[PDB]
Formats: sequence, C-alpha cells, structure tokens
Amino acid sequence: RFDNELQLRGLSVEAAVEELRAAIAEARALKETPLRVVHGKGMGVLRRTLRDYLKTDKNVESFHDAEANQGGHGVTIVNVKR
Repeated sequence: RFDNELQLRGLSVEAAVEELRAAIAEARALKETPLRVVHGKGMGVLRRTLRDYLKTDKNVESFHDAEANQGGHGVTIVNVKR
C-alpha cells in the first residue's frame, strides 16, 4: 500500500489520460509527489499511451516504471515538479 495511487485499469486511453492530467495538476498544487499510476500490464496499451502523454505534461519532472516488486511495468511512477 502506497499514497497517491491512481487506479486506471479498465479505462479507455482517453479517459485514463484525462484522469492522469487532472491528478498531476492537483498534485503539483498540493506539492505531492511521487504519484503511482496503476494502469496494469495487459497489452501495454494504457502504459504506452500514458507515457506518450507524460512526455508533454509540464508539471512532470520525470516518470518511469515502478520497481519490479512494487508493480513493475504495470505502474508508472510520476515525479511531480515542486
């Protein structure tokens, strides 16, 4: 269990991206980081599309897969700017 987990499994890419964009903006405002985006592994559709979005989000310092024991490539860690 972690704080700041975003549960995105079962969403469309468009809905997932919108939830993530909002969550990041909220986190920057509240000075919260890191975020754990739990999109699941699956076919990698949500991880790849979310990452493509993350490149473009000005609130994000960096992002990467979680460690293998903390969800691995089924979770994207988002480090939010201060």
